[PDB]
Amino acid sequence: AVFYKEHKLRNDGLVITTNQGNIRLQFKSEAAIEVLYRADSKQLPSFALAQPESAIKAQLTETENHLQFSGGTLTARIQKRPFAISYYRDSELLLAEESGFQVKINFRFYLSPGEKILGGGQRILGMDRRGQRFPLYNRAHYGYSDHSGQMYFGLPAIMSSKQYILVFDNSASGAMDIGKTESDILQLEAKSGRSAYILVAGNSYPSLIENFTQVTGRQPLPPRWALGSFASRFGYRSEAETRATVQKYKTEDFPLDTIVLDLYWFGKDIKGHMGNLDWDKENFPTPLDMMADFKQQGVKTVLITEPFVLTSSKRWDDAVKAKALAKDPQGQPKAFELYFGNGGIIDVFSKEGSRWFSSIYKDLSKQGVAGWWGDLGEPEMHPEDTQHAIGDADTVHNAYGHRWAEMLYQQQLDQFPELRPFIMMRAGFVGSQRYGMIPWTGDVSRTWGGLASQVELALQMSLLGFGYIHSDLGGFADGETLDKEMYIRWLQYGVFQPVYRPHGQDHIPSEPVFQDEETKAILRPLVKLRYRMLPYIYTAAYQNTLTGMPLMRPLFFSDEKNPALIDNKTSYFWGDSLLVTPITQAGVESVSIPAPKGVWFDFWKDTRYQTDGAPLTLPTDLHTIPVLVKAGAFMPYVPAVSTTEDYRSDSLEIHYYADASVPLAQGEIFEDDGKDPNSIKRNQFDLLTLQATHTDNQLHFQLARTGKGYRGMPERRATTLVIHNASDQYQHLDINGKTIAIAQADCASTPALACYDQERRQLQLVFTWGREALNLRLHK
Ligand SMILES: *[C@H]1[C@H](O)[C@@H](O)[C@H](O)[C@@H](CO)[C@@H]1NS(=O)(=O)O
Ligand SMILES: O=C([O-])C(=O)[O-]
Repeated sequence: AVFYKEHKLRNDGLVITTNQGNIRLQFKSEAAIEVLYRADSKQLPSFALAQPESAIKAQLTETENHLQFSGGTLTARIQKRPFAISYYRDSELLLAEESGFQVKINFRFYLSPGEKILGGGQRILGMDRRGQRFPLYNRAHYGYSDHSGQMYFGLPAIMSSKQYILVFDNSASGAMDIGKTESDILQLEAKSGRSAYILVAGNSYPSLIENFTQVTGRQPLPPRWALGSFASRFGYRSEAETRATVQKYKTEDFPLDTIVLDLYWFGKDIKGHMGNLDWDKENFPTPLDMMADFKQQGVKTVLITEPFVLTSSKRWDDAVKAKALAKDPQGQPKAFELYFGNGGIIDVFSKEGSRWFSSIYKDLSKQGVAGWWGDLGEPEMHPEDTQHAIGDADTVHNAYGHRWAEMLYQQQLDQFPELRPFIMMRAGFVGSQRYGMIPWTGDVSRTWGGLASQVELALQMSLLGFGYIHSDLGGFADGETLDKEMYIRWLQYGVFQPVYRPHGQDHIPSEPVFQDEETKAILRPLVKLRYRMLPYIYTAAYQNTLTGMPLMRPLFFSDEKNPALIDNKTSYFWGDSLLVTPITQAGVESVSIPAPKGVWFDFWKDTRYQTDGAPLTLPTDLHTIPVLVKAGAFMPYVPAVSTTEDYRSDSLEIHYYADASVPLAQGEIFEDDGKDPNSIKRNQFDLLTLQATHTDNQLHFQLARTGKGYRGMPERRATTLVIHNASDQYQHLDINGKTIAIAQADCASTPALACYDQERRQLQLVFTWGREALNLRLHK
């Protein structure tokens, strides 16, 4: 029983008083509002908000039974009696409180009939999580396959088919009930922590995500090397074995940017060494030489680190002395029994813990470490009586990984202000992307079911801020012998998802270079393709940094007025132009692809398909997975390199998928030095744009470059433009007004500047793309 009492304004912030206390409403933007209940009282701070203390001028109108607090896009309508806030985009009702807040923390809201609800982060439950209830408590799900209610990286957030996102801005042990218990109620609970939610609206799923990342944080562009090939296993046992793996990528002619060292780098056993955070010199005798030798070959070294310091580790006494570990209520170091032994947890919420841990990361980075892997940040074990500087384990649990990332990100920026941090972690919070967190889906089983779940997990995380969500390619957990077909399908899919990191327990090889001749003959040209496609992938990365647009986009983006598409977790967009359908079972001979209506091409075979809605049936082979290209796509390639350290776009090859159904099309290629964290902010980039105009008698391309450029940027790029499905009726090409005849023979066999291959329906134009605008005009 709750009712309006009064309200004031304070720094664009509405402070409402009910019978039961204060509520602070602040627009963080024109489409996003923070609703803090118990505003009078001391709470944990926001974790989700990039700018917690921000609030923008909103307009306030008081009526008889209601208030209205509007930002521009988003309207909070505050019914006085009974007390209930609802939320409008213009006058479209998004979300209405039921009971709203009840004081354990509780929030209740109505669900509309037929409303579909994505969210919760990593679960394997179906894309629409409506009808589900699950905890908000980051926890391991070792060896998961085709089902999970609770894994490494939950998010206290949802995305509705009404096109809002709701965030429960609370770090504590909790639960989400999505109209499970009560068909028409969504309920958020926590045992403790901040009593705050955040509503974000958009006109579309893309502008919703732009709105969400605006207020929760934009991922800084990762180093281009994060888009390369990783050598990883659990785990390289020695310097010799690590050097032998880098050598195996060289002798097997697979691309390699980064080798990842698991927990044997700091001790000879799985158990009893964690917290050493220093080289096991018996097995890694010359690590500085090792990292420098790798850097000469363009290969980066990434080291695993964990929150736990064992009482058996060389750093126990020092960590206790420095007060770096979390404490019991008595005030001693909290020790508890992990798989690895008895130990404590570094308190990343404390000054002493942050400085102690930071200092260790600084020393190892100085020795030559390029990037960082933080495993077990759930935290994996976190007894309820553990005491952090700001709260107990159950209150801070879901933000530990978040703050660990922040700590490590700040540290890397202060040591190397001219480099982009690489921070790979298993657990974080809403907004962790702003600290460059790159998550993976943990200890997935080596099963088809484990593979079949990855698109669902990736889209669920991508939709709520995590563009670089990926899987251990090939699978991680148990098995006794390689499932070759599964492995191949997993590393094919890998090419078309964010981070190319095969990884698994080392009783079965995870790295493609250790596979049989057939497997290498299939995967080698696909790992090269990943590198040739860097201009496509790096451009999707750039768009992610700009707008939060995830690299993997769900099928439902193709038609926002067809909510039935929301259920799809078998087909997704890799950037704007590729519809990928991974094969997730053995012996599949053909697939039915629910391609949006329009024209589509087989990425592998150039075959043209049109559909008015009917799905497309494509046969399958072991060599590839089904990928369709959207008519109007510009697919840019550079020559394959072994390492992104050698990346050049002096030679470009661009494939344009022509069809009269697409009279207007645009592409862009974002180029910078691949390393400068300030490139976008300072416009130290080369942004190539291509526009196609396709009419009955003409096909016109406009090429341009913006940005201030960057050191080593090519002035002039040798460009091969390959036009797929080109009309056989074009006779003349103008290039900036200069007329060139189109050859109709021997295109593959002459240094032709314009040649039509009649057999392939491909028109090839070869030219110089310099800094000035270029127009190419084909006419019948
Ligand atoms: C953490 C992580 O999920 C996995 O990739 C890693 O190889 C191991 C060992 O460091 C960790 N999982 S654990 O074996 O369950 O500890
Ligand atoms: O697309 C065209 O213009 C054609 O097919 O000739």
